[PDB]
Amino acid sequence: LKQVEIFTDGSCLGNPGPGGYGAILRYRGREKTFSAGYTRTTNNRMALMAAIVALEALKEHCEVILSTDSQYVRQGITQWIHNWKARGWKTADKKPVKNVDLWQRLDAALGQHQIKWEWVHPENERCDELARAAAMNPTLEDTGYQVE
Repeated sequence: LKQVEIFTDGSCLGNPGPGGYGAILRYRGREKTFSAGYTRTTNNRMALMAAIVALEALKEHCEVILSTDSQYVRQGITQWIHNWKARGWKTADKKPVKNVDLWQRLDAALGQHQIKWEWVHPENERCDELARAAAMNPTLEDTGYQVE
């Protein structure tokens, strides 16, 4: 299957506050760029978005090496995402899980490809800049964010 590399990064001026994401999809040379800024969001939601958008842009089952420094994403993937699904997406108290709208989208995207996560670079530097640039020029509302 096609081999591709994805780089991502989220950024937020507050918690919550204006934020943005930056992601890069690379296929043997070619490179696709993604970024958007939201008026009020969190670094966590932006970190997920960056991964979600790049992955959903894929049009076939791919072998993906996904790089992200978000420890929030790292946890969900290596720990929470498993339990959540085995409970109809609910916390330990049968209560809804935060950012379920994004975690579900990320979970769906993961089921589409064979993902190898790199929890760690010149490539990620651009994403950081795209994300910061988006956070400084928000153009959309992050409806999925539940205030406070």
